[PDB]
Amino acid sequence: AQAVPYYEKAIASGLQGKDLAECYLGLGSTFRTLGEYRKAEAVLANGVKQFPNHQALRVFYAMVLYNLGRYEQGVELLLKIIAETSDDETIQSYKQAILFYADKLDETWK
Amino acid sequence: AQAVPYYEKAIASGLQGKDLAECYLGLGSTFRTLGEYRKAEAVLANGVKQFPNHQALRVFYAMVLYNLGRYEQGVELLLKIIAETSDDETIQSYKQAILFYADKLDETWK
Repeated sequence: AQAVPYYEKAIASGLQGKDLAECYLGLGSTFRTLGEYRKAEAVLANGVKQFPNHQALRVFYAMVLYNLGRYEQGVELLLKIIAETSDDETIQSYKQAILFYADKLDETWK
Repeated sequence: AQAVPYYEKAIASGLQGKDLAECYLGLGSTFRTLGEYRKAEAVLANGVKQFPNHQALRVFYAMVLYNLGRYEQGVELLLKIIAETSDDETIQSYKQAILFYADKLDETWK
């Protein structure tokens, strides 16, 4: 994508709720798919910071975290997203378990 | 958990839909939390094989995949679960993107 300038300019301009959120996500993804994982991380962190309730941005941040090799943090985040937003009866039955294990994946009982 | 025998015996006995699914998940988690990731993987693979529509089991398989260091496969699976089951408007707007990037996370454009 030659889309970085598009999204840059778009952001460098009055922009709000959906509108701006989507340009951060857009830019982030473009950077990530360009292989510019650090640049992607900066942009997407900024989006999550500004639109903490925008789940798609968290999903994309997770994808970056993967590419950067921050596996634990990425899996944590995807599990938290699943727990907080899943339709599925079975997942909601285990919601508390999922949320609990999410920041403790490396832990084990004796 | 001293729960392995509980779940073993339970499974080694007539058992169906919810009933059995939950014992596989149960056993798997117990094994995983015990640090017996290979044992956890076997059990949970079996559950996903038998109850392919049971999303919780896929989440737990993902957690194991993480512990085994099969990060790509685990993140793929969590992204597929999010894409297939999320309430959130924003995530459903990007559903196709998420599903697309899920088995291609290491790829980049030139």
